[PDB]
Amino acid sequence: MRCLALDIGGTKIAAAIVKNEIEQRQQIHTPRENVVEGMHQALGKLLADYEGQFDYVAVASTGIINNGILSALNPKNLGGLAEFPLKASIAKHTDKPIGLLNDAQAATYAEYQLQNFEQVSNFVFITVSTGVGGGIVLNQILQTGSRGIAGHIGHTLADPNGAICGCGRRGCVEAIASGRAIEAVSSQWEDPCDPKEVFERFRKNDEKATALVERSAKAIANLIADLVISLDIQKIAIGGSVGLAEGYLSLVEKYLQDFPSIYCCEIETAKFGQDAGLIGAAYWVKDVLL
Amino acid sequence: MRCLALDIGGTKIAAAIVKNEIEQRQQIHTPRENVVEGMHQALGKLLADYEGQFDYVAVASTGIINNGILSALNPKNLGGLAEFPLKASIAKHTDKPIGLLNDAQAATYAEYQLQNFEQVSNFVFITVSTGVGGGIVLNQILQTGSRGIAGHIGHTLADPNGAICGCGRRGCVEAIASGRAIEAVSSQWEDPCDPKEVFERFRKNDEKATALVERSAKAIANLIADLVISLDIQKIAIGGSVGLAEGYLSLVEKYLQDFPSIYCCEIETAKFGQDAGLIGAAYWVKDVLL
Ligand SMILES: Nc1ncnc2c1ncn2[C@@H]1O[C@H](COP(=O)(O)OP(=O)(O)O)[C@@H](O)[C@H]1O
Ligand SMILES: Nc1ncnc2c1ncn2[C@@H]1O[C@H](COP(=O)(O)OP(=O)(O)O)[C@@H](O)[C@H]1O
Ligand SMILES: CC(=O)N[C@H]1[C@@H](O)[C@H](O)[C@@H](COP(=O)(O)O)O[C@@H]1O
Ligand SMILES: CC(=O)N[C@H]1[C@@H](O)[C@H](O)[C@@H](COP(=O)(O)O)O[C@@H]1O
Ligand SMILES: [Zn+2]
Ligand SMILES: [Zn+2]
Repeated sequence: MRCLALDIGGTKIAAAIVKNEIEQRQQIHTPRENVVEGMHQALGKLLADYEGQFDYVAVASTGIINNGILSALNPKNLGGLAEFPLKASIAKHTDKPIGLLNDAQAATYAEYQLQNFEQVSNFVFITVSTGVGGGIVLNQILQTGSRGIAGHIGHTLADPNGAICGCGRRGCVEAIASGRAIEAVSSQWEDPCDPKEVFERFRKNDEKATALVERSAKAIANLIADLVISLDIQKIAIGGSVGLAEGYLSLVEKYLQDFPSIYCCEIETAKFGQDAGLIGAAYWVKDVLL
Repeated sequence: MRCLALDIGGTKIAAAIVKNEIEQRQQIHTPRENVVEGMHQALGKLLADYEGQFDYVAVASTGIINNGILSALNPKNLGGLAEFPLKASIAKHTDKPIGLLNDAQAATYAEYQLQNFEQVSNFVFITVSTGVGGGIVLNQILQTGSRGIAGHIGHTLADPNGAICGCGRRGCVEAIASGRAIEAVSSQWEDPCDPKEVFERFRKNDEKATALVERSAKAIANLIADLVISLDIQKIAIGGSVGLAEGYLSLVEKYLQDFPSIYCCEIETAKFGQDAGLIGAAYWVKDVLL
């Protein structure tokens, strides 16, 4: 009835109790150097700050999540960490059941619970956050796949002539549209800035920042097209701090109406924010303990 | 128990009885001019050549198939035909039940019946034929989607700087890897030839034909990668006359091993050939009459 939720990410490693709402939120510095020891200690402190306060642990986590292990498809999103015994480290601190699930899959399970269930049977949530991640609901069932890969739509093809992605594959969507991909360009400018800063020189109509935010949305627009015509998607919410940025969804919708109408789809802002992973894992774990 | 199967395509409009094997095959000229009248008359003749010989009709057909209508996503694959009352025209000639299904979805349902069902739960068949088509089995269930679009993987993104596709979208996989896409290049040569001819100047190591068959496989290789990492696919058979061409699958497998191993997948030749659509529709219709 009472859940300890963790949203492990590249930037955000959240934690919260989910009674039926979020409460007692925390938000640690997801470590970017000495990360193997750093994540053991963070999982230790957070597990201590809540002992006896929960009946199960629900972990939404960046990376492929499979038999308790976190395999980082893109190690650049984890300070270099290729792998991590996620469930084990957590079990060193509590006896309660522990469910684990990719972070984007957890959000898509959250956002899907706000949808008219027989108007919308195929659904996709797209986070444009640190990287680019997704989860795929088909016939109301969240897809995870036999290895927990299903949903890793940020490493589908964006441009066969584009940047090498941190995963080793050329031209991924993540390598072109992600917060990381934006920052790789905006740091090397004569007038450097971080992603949030790119979004405001964008609104002031700086050529450079607009060309860069457009490159990202046009790629996300193409991702949605691929999704619509491959799986017959009926609605797409997009989350993440770049996705939820102001004026971005409009730029996606704009680039999406260059496509034959058949590729179009209803797109909405994620209605759960930085708390979609927590809430998703909390409900998704609970519903596969029944 | 006795089925009249039709495989409607861009080049091939087949027909056959499926008792439990194919028999009495036919193979008409899929008309490329005056096609609306042409397809009514072909559906008339074939329905007459078999009256009383079947208990139901099963139609595998190129195009989105939805409430009896064939909507051509790419009208160039149908001699211009944007739409066709497929089921209606067939009902003008028999009282028996009539099931309809996209052609690539029908093949993927065939080929999937030859698979170890709990070694392989996510499966994809890719036809590299006139165009590029697919069907997606997830958790042993063939995906069609609420509008029969699911599987139209030939109109996912291949190159955002490539040819406009006959569907209206820039850079589709079909526009780069299909038999049509090959022929559009090999006709305009100083020494023109058809696709089959491209595959033999290829084997004799003609620069031009190799550059062209490589462009197609490298794109199919990228499609498989997208499929593996999006949906956690476990095996992929590829059919169609370009797919089944000799030395092509090897070129796909070759370009696929440039990818991080996580993107790799077991790939096999389709083991049903020009009869996968017929057999697929025949079994798939029968199993959704129970
Ligand atoms: N308010 C914001 N506006 C635009 N970009 C942001 C904003 N906040 C964070 N970002 C960028 O988004 C990325 C982090 O996304 P976020 O969802 O917060 O992290 P996580 O991947 O852990 O879920 C970073 O690249 C960051 O620069
Ligand atoms: N033996 C072959 N070898 C190479 N290419 C072929 C061969 N036969 C047909 N093609 C080409 O494949 C395309 C037709 O594929 P096919 O599966 O026969 O038709 P359909 O789309 O109706 O199922 C055409 O472009 C044709 O040029
Ligand atoms: C470590 C890793 O390879 N993660 C991949 C996904 O599994 C993840 O869901 C996505 C978004 O995660 P986020 O950006 O941290 O929110 O980023 C990456 O593509
Ligand atoms: C008319 C039309 O838009 N058809 C599309 C698909 O539905 C079809 O399955 C695929 C392969 O069909 P084939 O090449 O005729 O075998 O080609 C096209 O992309
Ligand atoms: Zn990648
Ligand atoms: Zn197309």
